[PDB]
Amino acid sequence: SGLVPRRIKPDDNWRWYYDEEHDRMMLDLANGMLFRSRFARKMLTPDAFSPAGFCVDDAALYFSFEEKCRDFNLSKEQKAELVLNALVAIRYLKPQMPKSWHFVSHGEMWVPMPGDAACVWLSDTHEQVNLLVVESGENAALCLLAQPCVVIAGRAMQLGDAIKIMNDRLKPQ
Repeated sequence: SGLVPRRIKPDDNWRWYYDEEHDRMMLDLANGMLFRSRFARKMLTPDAFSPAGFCVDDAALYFSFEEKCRDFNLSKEQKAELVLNALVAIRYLKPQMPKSWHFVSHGEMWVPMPGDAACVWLSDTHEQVNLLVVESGENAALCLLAQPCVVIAGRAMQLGDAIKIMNDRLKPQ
């Protein structure tokens, strides 16, 4: 969905809010720009529905992920959009169900860390898919799509969409 209208530096007037109309978690960038995340009400914890200030912790996350994504094959709007979706996922996303079936297994499990660039390959086409790890567990990592788009299991996904993936399916880029 992205940044509306086509800068971006966190300040104390940044504010998280859920938007009943677009049914999307959002961020007010306090300068006329608004961010519309990928995440609708059905995907958000109850913290999401009371507005909040972007805090130092949120700022640290923004700056860390922004450095992590600086070298991706993505426009600047796309990089900001992926990083901001990452902050929304970390902060407000309900825990997701681990996926694996549609992905090539590598036998052992690589353990990703937050910020890592990661890849899966689809079982049929062996098409490489680029991902941003946003949080990691002992067996699976919550990831966002770090490409403009991809089709998996016939469903379409866009840049910033969330998917949890078993670690044995994941490799570093």
